[PDB]
Amino acid sequence: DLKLGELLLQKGWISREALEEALVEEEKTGDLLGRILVRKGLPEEALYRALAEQKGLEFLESTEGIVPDPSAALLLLRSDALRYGAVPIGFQNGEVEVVLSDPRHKEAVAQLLNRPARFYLALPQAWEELFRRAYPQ
Ligand SMILES: Nc1nc2c(ncn2[C@@H]2O[C@@H]3COP(=O)(O)O[C@H]4[C@@H](O)[C@H](n5cnc6c(=O)[nH]c(N)nc65)O[C@@H]4COP(=O)(O)O[C@H]3[C@H]2O)c(=O)[nH]1
Repeated sequence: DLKLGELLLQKGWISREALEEALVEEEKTGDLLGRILVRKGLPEEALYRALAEQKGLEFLESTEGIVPDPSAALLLLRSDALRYGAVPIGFQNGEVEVVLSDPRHKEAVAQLLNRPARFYLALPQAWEELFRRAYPQ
């Protein structure tokens, strides 16, 4: 398994000098690497695509075509969907389909769901739009 920086290098979306500059700053700041890379010019979608591939998630280019299944939304309390950044949207072959806001949460969510699941990753704005449609307040 590759680290995020190596992944982006392999995909040609950052240079080695950009990575080394980010990693030297990270050693001096503690900030998340992806956050530093984006601040320095990496497209945020480049970040999420690499983060998706790293955690074995399907990157969702859009959430606009998704009609959330109310049955699937019941599998998580709204407050949990929010804090875990997970939207269950439907079912496929006996697995629940779940759209995450942060790939670092995949394991915490998968353990909670305790059932076969298919995980997707969406950009922040797209995720929030999907969450509000799935969990009206
Ligand atoms: N939602 C979100 N998740 C993010 C972001 N940036 C990184 N991550 C994810 O969070 C984990 C922790 O990243 P880190 O704190 O910067 O800690 C990283 C970083 O300090 C460092 N390092 C990361 N990439 C490289 C690299 O390419 N070369 C070298 N020498 N060190 C690296 O290794 C540690 C673990 O790397 P990873 O396996 O890739 O594990 C990463 C990665 O899966 C972000 O901006 N948003």
